[PDB]
Amino acid sequence: TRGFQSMGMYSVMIQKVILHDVLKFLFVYIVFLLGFGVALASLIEKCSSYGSFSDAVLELFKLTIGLGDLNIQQNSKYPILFLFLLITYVILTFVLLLNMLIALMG
Amino acid sequence: TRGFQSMGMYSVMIQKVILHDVLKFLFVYIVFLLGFGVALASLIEKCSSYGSFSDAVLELFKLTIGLGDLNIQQNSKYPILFLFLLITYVILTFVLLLNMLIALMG
Repeated sequence: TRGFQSMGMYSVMIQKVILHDVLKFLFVYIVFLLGFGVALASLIEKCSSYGSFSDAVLELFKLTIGLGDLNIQQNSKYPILFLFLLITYVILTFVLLLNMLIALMG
Repeated sequence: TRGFQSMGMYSVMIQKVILHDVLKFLFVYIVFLLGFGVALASLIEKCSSYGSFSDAVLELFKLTIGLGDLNIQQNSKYPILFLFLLITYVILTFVLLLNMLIALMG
């Protein structure tokens, strides 16, 4: 699609946005993902849903893209603290960081 | 990340947006959240889902971030009024207020 005129300007924007904004945003966002993934997988009392570190980050990525669930009834010792960490993560990335990325991409 | 050049301008934007826009938006949005939380938890006839004030605001925050459900079949006395309040809340915050915040953050 570099042959036409109204398509090369759409095929170079992928390269510009990937090399400038999305990589920088992921280099920031991986820190929040790892921190809240360990912080949620630590306090789960063993037998549920937030099993290990290779599952809590999947649940958090679904929560960031807008899938999944946000159920309070988990097998934790402090469900108020668990809900507070989940609300802090959703406020930090679903509202602040992703829309700041959208403004920078604009 | 203040050491580099293309990262300090990404680490100061979090401070600017948090101190200018997100705090102001939450100071407005908490009023709508409290008002519709009491207005929905008041008219639920006791035995469901909209149990108390500490659960209706959880359901409304899930409805604002785009999770949850919007089922009409609730244990209310006026389901038309309940659905009208829910549609008014979704129109007020999911379409108007959050996208106005996005424009101001841009």
